[PDB]
Amino acid sequence: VPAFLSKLWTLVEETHTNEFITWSQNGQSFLVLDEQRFAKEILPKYFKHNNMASFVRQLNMYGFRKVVPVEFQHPYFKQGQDDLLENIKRKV
Amino acid sequence: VPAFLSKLWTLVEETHTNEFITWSQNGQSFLVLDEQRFAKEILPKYFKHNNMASFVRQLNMYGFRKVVHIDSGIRDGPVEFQHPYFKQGQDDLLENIKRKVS
Amino acid sequence: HHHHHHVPAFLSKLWTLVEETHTNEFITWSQNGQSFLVLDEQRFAKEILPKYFKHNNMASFVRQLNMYGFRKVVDGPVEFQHPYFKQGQDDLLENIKRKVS
DNA sequence: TGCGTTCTAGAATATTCGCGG
DNA sequence: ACCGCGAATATTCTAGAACGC
Ligand code: NA
Ligand code: NA
Ligand code: NA
Repeated sequence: VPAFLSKLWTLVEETHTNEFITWSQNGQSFLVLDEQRFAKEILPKYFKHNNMASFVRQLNMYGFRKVVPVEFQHPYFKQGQDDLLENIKRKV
Repeated sequence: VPAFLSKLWTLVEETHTNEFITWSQNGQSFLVLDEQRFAKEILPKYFKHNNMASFVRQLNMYGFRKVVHIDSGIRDGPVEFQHPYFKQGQDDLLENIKRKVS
Repeated sequence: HHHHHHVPAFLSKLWTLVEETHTNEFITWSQNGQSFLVLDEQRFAKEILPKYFKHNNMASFVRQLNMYGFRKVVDGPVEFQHPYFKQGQDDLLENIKRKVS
């Protein structure tokens, strides 16, 4: 599993980040509750940038889609099912 | 068991090196906690060099893989390596680790 | 503060690192201007690299050097050379090419 | 024939920028 | 500003290759 996916799983799963990024209620998507604080305070703790656009570029590269707080989903990104991450293949 | 693996086992297992190189908390991988001091103060006591890169090349020659460190963005952090046959309390598995041949 | 806008960031930053005097404690031209020296690989990687790049790994700095065609000149300084990386000849930087595998 | 050290390269992922809309 | 996406470069991790023993 590439670093982006395992870090993203950790971010969403960990409760100590839940003020800015968390599973949706049913566990099928994740929410960014405060984009600006997420990008300025959380992104540089796990990635080499503080740029929401570079996070979103990676979401696109891994096939995530925005859901109509911002919400993203991937069929193989589900609460309690980290074994499924191996199914997610980055775009070339 | 070639010298690299027995020396690596002793390095990880020994408590007195644990500031530099230690089992991870699950015992399925090992950590190098201070890469610079490990390379300059530990490596040349066990090997003919003081270069982390030459240690790392050997780790990969023996089939070890680097573990992603989750909380690494932006006092250097740990580096973690794992091998299915390098496990705390299971030194009987070391004989199964065969170096790649060039 | 690097400033060679016409070449990739790595070469512009490398030129500034070598040329600027306040970094000469870490990285500087060799005496004849034909190569550059990293004087203390440990201090350079920990104190200088993350001020200019998104990492503090000598190996990733060296990967870039080789990718742009630099060769190591074979404890102490490490020395790297490129025919087109030369003191007083910044017009040659744009002849340095990034290798493609 | 195999192991150790060094230097360089392959390939994948990661970050940024810019384009058209 | 967004949004999807191509492209250039950066960074990481592993491997190739030369050479000594
Ligand atoms: Na969370
Ligand atoms: Na130890
Ligand atoms: Na300098």
